[PDB]
Amino acid sequence: MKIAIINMGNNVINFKTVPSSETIYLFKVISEMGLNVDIISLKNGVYTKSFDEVDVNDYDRLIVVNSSINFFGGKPNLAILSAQKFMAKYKSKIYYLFTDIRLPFSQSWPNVKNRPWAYLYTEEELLIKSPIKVISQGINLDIAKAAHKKVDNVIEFEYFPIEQYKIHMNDFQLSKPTKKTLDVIYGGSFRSGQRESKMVEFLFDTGLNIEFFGNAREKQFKNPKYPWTKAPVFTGKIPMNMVSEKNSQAIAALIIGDKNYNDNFITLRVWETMASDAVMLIDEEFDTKHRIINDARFYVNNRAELIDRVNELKHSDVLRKEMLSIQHDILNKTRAKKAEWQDAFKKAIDL
Ligand SMILES: O=c1ccn([C@@H]2O[C@H](COP(=O)(O)OP(=O)(O)O)[C@@H](O)[C@H]2O)c(=O)[nH]1
Ligand SMILES: [Mn+2]
Repeated sequence: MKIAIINMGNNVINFKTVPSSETIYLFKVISEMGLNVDIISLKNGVYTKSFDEVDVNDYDRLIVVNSSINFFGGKPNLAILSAQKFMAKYKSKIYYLFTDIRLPFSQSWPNVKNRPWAYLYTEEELLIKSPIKVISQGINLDIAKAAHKKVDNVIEFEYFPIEQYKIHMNDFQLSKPTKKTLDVIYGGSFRSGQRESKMVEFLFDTGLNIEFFGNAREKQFKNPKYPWTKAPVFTGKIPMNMVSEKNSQAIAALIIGDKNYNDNFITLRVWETMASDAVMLIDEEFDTKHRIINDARFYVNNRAELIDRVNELKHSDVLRKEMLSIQHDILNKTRAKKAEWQDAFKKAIDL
């Protein structure tokens, strides 16, 4: 049994970029559950083999991490092209890890054919015909199915909480008590404005000391429908393996998601936040049935409620520590099901 994992549209090297980091974490968690796996990327490296040094058919399973296949600017993105060429040569079923609703599987050919550099690729080299099984992080599968309507080879849809890998890593540990320097914190990208309303609601004009880390920038928030006066402090990106430490600098950390994540996706940030020294505060709309934690104190409906909840936490260190103790206990209950999680993953990739 030999497994190959690749990122469909981003180079994989180290932990400097999110797509590279997530691919390496997945490689590591799969290796830790008893499996011979290789990451195949553009070049040979600490964690990877090169597309041109291996034969895709030497592998029995091909796992693909979702990614955008948009060609920005006027140049051939080799990370996208080489990955799809690799996929096109594979004979067996391809397992597509769907962790972001904006990144469903799709063919790059339709786009490539109309580029000025189209002469560099043939339809045969890029058109992927192998059957595809979408492994969705969404438990309802409704979004995954709708997102993959324009694809015919996708013959299967199965749910699996992929991003729980954060807590199942062999080197994982809960964050320790940290000196507080912020009231509220949130880390992430602008996500092409797909979450602007929620970001403005909970992180702007709060009167609190809030930090927004990640690729997002203040100048990106300009939608007239979601006005604001005072923005949080944007500090820039940091490595994915430093996120829990960053979250721990605040009294509370926010959990929000795209509309379609609601009552469906339990994202990586849920675990990165729950494991941190910051109290996890969740937008009620994101998890209306309170599947993450059965304690309403961890949920807020709007800006006003967030402010009040944070004020309560700043006023009582006892309450803050009580809530942290509860969320850490809940996280431990899921960690206790590691073996079941691993077996479920193996079942998902037909092992
Ligand atoms: O500076 C940063 C900010 C965020 N992240 C990662 O980016 C994820 C958030 O991704 P996104 O902004 O797409 O939000 P999601 O839709 O996953 O909530 C976090 O969970 C972190 O793992 C990171 O590595 N560095
Ligand atoms: Mn995500």
